[PDB]
Amino acid sequence: GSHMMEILRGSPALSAFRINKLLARFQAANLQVHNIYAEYVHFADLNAPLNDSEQAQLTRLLQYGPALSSHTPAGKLLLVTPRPGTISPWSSKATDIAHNCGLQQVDRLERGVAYYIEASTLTAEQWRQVAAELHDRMMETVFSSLTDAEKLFIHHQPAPVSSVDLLGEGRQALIDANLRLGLALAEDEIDYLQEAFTKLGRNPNDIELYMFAQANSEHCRHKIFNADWIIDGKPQPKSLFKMIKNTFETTPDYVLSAYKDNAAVMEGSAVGRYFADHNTGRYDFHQEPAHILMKVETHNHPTAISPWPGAATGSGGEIRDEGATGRGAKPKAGLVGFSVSNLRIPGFEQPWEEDFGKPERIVTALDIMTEGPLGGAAFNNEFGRPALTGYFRTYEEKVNSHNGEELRGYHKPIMLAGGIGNIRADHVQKGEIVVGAKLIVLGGPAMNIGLGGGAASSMASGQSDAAADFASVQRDNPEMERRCQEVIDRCWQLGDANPILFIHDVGAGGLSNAMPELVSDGGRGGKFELRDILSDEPGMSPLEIWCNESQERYVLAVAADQLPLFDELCKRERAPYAVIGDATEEQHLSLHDNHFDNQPIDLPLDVLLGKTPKMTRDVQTLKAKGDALNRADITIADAVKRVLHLPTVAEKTFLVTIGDRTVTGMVARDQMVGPWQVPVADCAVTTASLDSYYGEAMSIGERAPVALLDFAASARLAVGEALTNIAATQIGDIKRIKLSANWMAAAGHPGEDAGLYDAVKAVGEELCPQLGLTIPVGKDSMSMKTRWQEGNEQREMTSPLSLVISAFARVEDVRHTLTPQLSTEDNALLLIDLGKGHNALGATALAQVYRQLGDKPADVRDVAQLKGFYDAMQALVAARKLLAWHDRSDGGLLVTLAEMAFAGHCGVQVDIAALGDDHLAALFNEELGGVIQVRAEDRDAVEALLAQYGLADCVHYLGQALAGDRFVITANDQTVFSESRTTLRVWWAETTWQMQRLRDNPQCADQEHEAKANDTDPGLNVKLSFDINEDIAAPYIATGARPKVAVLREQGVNSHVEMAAAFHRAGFDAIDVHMSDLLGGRIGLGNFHALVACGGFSYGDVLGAGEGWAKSILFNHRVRDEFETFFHRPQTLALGVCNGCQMMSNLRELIPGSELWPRFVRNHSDRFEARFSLVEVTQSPSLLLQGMVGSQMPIAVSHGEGRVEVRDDAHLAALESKGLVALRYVDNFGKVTETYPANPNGSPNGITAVTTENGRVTIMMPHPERVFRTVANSWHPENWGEDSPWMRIFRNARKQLG
Ligand SMILES: Nc1ncnc2c1ncn2[C@@H]1O[C@H](COP(=O)(O)OP(=O)(O)O)[C@@H](O)[C@H]1O
Ligand SMILES: NC(=O)CC[C@H](N)C(=O)O
Ligand SMILES: [Mg+2]
Ligand SMILES: [Mg+2]
Ligand SMILES: [Mg+2]
Repeated sequence: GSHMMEILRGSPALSAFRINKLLARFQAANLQVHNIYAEYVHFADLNAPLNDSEQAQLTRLLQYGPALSSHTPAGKLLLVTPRPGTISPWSSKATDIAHNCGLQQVDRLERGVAYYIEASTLTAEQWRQVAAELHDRMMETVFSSLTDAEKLFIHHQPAPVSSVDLLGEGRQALIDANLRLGLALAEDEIDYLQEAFTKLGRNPNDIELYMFAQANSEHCRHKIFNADWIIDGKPQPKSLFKMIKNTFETTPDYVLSAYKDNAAVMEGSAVGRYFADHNTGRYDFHQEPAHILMKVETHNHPTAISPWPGAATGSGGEIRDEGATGRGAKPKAGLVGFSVSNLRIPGFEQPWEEDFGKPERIVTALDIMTEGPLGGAAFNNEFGRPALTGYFRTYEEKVNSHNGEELRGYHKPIMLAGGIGNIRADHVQKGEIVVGAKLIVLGGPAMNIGLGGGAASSMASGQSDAAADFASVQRDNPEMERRCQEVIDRCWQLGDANPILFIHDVGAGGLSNAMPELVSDGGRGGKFELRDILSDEPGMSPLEIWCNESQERYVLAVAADQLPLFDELCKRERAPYAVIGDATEEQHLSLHDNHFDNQPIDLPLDVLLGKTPKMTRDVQTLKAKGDALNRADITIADAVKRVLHLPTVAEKTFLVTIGDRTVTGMVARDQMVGPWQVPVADCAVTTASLDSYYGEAMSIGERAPVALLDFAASARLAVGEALTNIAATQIGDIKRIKLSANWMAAAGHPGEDAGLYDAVKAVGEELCPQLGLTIPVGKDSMSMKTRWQEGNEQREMTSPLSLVISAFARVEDVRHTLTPQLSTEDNALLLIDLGKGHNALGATALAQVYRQLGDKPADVRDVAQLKGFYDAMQALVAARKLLAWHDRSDGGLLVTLAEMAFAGHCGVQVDIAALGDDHLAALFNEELGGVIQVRAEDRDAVEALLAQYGLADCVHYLGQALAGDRFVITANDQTVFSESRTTLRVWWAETTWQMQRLRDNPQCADQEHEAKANDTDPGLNVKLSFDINEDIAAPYIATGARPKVAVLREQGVNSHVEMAAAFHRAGFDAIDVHMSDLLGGRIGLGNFHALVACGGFSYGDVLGAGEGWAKSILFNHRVRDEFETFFHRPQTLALGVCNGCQMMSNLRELIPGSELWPRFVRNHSDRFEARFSLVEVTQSPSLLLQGMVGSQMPIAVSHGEGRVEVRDDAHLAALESKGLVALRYVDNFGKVTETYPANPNGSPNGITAVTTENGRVTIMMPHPERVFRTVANSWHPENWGEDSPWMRIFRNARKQLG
């Protein structure tokens, strides 16, 4: 009923560098702005009053963030808020916090930014340009009063169903509805619906038509992939889908599920799966097969409109598909892909770049590469999966391709998200759905988001309208999805008692696709009640309820008798759920509305799900002639410089360190390699469990520009490069490697349809069967083109046919993986040239950087040799004969060699006289293959091994890696190219420099860049004060007496399992203690002598990282007392890591000896930092760091709010003089530092761990529990065994308890 809104003023919102960025942009647009100041403002919509104690609680909940200096407001107020009718994810999370702090009076919290602008003239026109700079027009609105925020909370009554009057108007009623609702129905679909509803004798409701329209969109139905074809006048025998399935028919080996779920599954390894038992709450290893699931998809349309949520929800949706595999499974690691047009970075424009214009209503390529990666990472970080491999291509050029001179590019981008997960053997096959099964929606209360995303993603970009653009603006709440994943995990961890009978993602078409798909897959019908669906928008129509594409939702069926167990599981995780229907024997779909007393849907399923006829595509081959590369302005030296400046080639740190690479404690090989943490790893590798060296690998291959000359060569190169990227990982049989094939095309663009067919046939009927590669999963995105008016003229930007191949494989031993990090021991560099001397230059980075396409591209030259290459590499890996590997891809041999020299921080001396007279072609061709490094004494044996696989004539001794800074390429006695390695490495870094500079704190960006120019940097290096191998806990463990540790987690924590496992190894019984367990009386801290607060994103860090977790404790007097009691005991030990460190810092008042502790706030860079950082252990009372003082070693860092902040210099000095600092960032020279990224977060005096006066409580931002295994350390000394130095923390805890 009646509500009231409270306004609570917040903290200053913008740091000085962001304030200056705005002032410079106003200056640059001739807007005389003299000053700008911004404060956060909070809006609390209340359903009943707060007493003084409750109000002070709310005020305290709304104190967070860096303590920037406050100003009295002056000048003109512009308030930026979410647009009315939308609810921010901030609101969802901040409101949860208020509820878990016992403020049930809060209906909703929302936040805005109040800007105060002091300006000169400014016409009201100039005031609109000011407002335009301060907000995102796709998600936010600008208001002139704080009281205008009342508009965000308006109560709306439910809108009724609308019927479409077929009986009273005939077919015209359907034609009109088609246009009005944007159904995009073909004529034969209108005929089908006309007849269906004629036969039923009643008018269709809007909801029924909309549901049908989204289900029959290209995006949902895959008509092109199921079409018959005629090509150059000849009917073809197979659909594209069937050509793909041919690879499964040929190679079924190791596959457990293909084309039957939203993920493929393959065999894994029998290992210890580590999780907490349902009955005891104790973490234990369960020895069993951990099979491997895989999936890759895209989110291309929405990302062109709103890239952050487009990227974020692309990850989100893919992660739902993984979790919804079989009867429930567990996402493990991600991959990420982007293809965009030229960046045209201001002040850093490159010579191949020309501005060709774009639609007004899509964003730029730069804006996609700025906001998009941050959204994808935001999801992966908050959900808690590491992101370990990826690609990033730029391409935008006017080229003479298959359809003559045209603009080819990515104005509509590729935004790709994928991953692998683990699954139990008895959960791979979907279960049957019993009649009477309860049909549940797990996850977030819905809103009117993304409505018609199925149809909207089935058409070209540009030339839209405002309403369809708003409907392309997605919304992500990763913490909601983590809560759901926890429920799914509890389910599958019940084994034979998993109550999930069937589960599926909620994606395109929303419930309208997902619920009918679910009952249909079980051979049932369903009857549903509209008003049982959770809603955050009471105004929605039945059509909006049923069809919206709100995020973080799953559908599942459970037996009625398992509902009480399901409800327990949900409530413990705080995962919202609703029973919304029942499965029926009758194959009918009914949706009832208790509010309006009527029946929005009443359809037989065969009517609803029936199909118009199959498509037939009758198309013609076009083939580009292609022109020899004009080398007039090309020199080797200039080409080097340009190629290292192509983003596709250039260093990718901007995309890498924004995303967590260590969550789970199972990451063995991330993108960053070696002591200088250079992002060149060719594939990702994870361990299968926390107790095994078996694992999983991921790689990507893609080569779209090649499809501008040769469709089939492009698809063969994508598969070949996926293989050459994975090949130095210990796999064995090539049939263990499984592919996802993701096809992006502008279907209908001249030449592309035939090209697509040819390319699918090239890999599905030919190459993959001949190699023994299965493609058990895949997807397609068939409208990769953008049209707009540029002056008086029509313009179009069409993508090349763009196949992205992801490769997945069970790994036999993760320890044996090679990287590009050159050794300088005596060595030989050998090139494996799978190009057989073809040395093609067409559609290379070289061609692109001189604005050309060239003549003939690379291609798979010899299938047997490609297989022999793989098998030879597997032989060399297993026999431990390789020091290094790096494959050849974008940028050619030149770039492979350069990148190895960068990773090894060394030089090379190579001769290319054997690779042909054309040195430009030898160095810049992008033929398959790469460079191995071997010990000099092994050269002859390695060459004989290669020869056994038929490769002798492709193998060429190049030379050696050498200490120092010289990169030298000779041919006989001539120097072909010679340059400082450091100069080349800096050039190769300039793209990430400029991206980080424009996106992050430019001071940090500059510091990181400039460090790369100092060749004397020794890289990460270790000094140990103790014996890493000495298990000081062993005598305790040998008694069999295992003390408990409370492994504490809140909603949104994601780092608890590996924390449990670290303590386990040290001899503890690790107990899963959720904050709901404490609030419910199921666990009491009095039964524990040790507690650990784990990492993650509790409440999505809304209201300050760790703050909602801590304030939930403080505001419940019972739980508050419990924690105080624990910390005031004389012998108890507690550890807070990352989110747990932040939480415990906010609980100071309960912890003795903590009065000098700092706060932890937004990093100085203004960016999430996923780093492998060097720290030193400093002298303090900390009992957990005993024996380790003076040690220096690297550790996993993964945080956005890790900066120590003190009240004033007095506080810093007091802390330091008390001697409570326990860890500090050091640079690679070993000195305490504040320079970035050696110190990733800007903490004064490098501080990143503190302890209490008694030593019994220690808090730290880095993650020792992610790196307690040597194998999980991105770089480490070669002589280490199983345990890293960090294992000593947990062993210290065990010894301390006695
Ligand atoms: N979009 C991205 N997100 C995350 N990591 C990425 C991304 N693009 C590239 N990377 C990573 O950066 C490194 C270099 O990428 P790239 O040069 O494209 O690989 P390659 O040439 O071996 O195919 C790799 O470790 C790759 O996984
Ligand atoms: N991994 C973590 O615990 C991170 C803590 C918090 N979400 C941050 O980013 O600062
Ligand atoms: Mg590369
Ligand atoms: Mg590579
Ligand atoms: Mg690549």
